[PDB]
Amino acid sequence: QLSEQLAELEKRSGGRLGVAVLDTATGRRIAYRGDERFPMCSTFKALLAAAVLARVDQGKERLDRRITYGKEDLVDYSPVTEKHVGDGMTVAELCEAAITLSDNTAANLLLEALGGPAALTAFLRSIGDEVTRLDRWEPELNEAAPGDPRDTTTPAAMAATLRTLLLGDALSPASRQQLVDWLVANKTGDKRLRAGLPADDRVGDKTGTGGHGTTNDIAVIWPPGRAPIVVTVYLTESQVDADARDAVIAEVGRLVVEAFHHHH
Repeated sequence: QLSEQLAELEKRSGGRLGVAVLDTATGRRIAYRGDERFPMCSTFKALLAAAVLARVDQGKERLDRRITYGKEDLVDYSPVTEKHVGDGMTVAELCEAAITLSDNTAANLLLEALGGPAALTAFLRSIGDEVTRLDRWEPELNEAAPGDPRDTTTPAAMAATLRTLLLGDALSPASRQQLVDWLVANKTGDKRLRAGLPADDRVGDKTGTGGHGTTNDIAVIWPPGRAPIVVTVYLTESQVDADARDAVIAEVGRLVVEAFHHHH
């Protein structure tokens, strides 16, 4: 029934909607266009931070390492990094900025430290994701052109990847907890999935926004006394404006909650 509801929601959006819901109590999932490719936009930054933490786990990186950069490195929408050109930022501060405020320069600096989009893709292949790929840097990766496989995931692949990073064994337990803490502290998602969820739910999420009417949100949700649920939402080619697209994702959140509380 949830699929039916999502198809109706997709129709009124004028675009293409992809959703996966993964219940970690059972490992079972529900998906709508779960195996279709969608542009990630900034949702990749959750994966970037995971790859950085994997390097920390391996003794190849430190969260307190200082990264220095100049004004020449700044790209558009860099609300945190534009303030620290003089003093630089630590790897941890960059991860925090990339995840919780979607800072673009922070993501590029971390990509540089990691070894680039191919290194991120290689990390994803190493944990079992054969689908997700990063190809470009900020801000170009947000093009979101239909039919372009660059910088894409699928809702199901992303949900499984979040599950193994945040709840599985891909990262050390300390690194897993750190990644959770960053996502739970996200500041950019109040009008998206979070807007459709009960107040007593603990939520970590990462948003994305791009060209071709693209609005995304990926989340892990901890309902009270319950195993967490992973929800990925990708909306692209949508004809409605940015605020309306936010409301589409909020409605996915509401529909998912309804499905888990009334056996849909």
